[PDB]
Amino acid sequence: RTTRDDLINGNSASCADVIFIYARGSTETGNLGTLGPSIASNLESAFGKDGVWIQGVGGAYRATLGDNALPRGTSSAAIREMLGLFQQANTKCPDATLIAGGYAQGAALAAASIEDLDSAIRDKIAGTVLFGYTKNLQNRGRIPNYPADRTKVFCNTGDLVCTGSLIVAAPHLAYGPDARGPAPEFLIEKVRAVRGS
Repeated sequence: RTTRDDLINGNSASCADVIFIYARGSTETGNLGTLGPSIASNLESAFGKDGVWIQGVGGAYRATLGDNALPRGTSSAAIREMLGLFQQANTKCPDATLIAGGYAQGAALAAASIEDLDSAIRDKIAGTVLFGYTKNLQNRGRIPNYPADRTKVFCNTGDLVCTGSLIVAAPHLAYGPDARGPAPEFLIEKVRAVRGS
């Protein structure tokens, strides 16, 4: 439901083929928040419960509203936490295909983490979905150092965080349909394009 620590809890001797690392939005609960459980259930339907590990970014990522105003749209401590989870996935399960996602501050966190990641681990992330991407205008709809064909951004018309503001208006809270359908569809397509483990 809102807390999933499948990578931290998982046995290295029985690695999943696909590991999904997700960062929630500001003030959201657990480590998956409101959109992460919907994506997780559809990934489990596609790959099976034993085939995919879902891992939320918890620990030092507090998802504090005020940190949206920091230079990279989140805190340095939060970036260190998500970088550490990508490094743990790479170490624990070197043949797993990775996929990533984030909502709002969590989408800025996923973009900052992927930009800073060692290239050999970044290149294993077959697809990344970003909802309400707070650095959408600034980064021109891209994640630095990461290919456009592996990125999908969901930015609603009238969600002001997609157009360079930090104001929260009603379209920012309307990504439920996307998390239920097109975002898992994109992630499953990008994993099957390369394959699994």
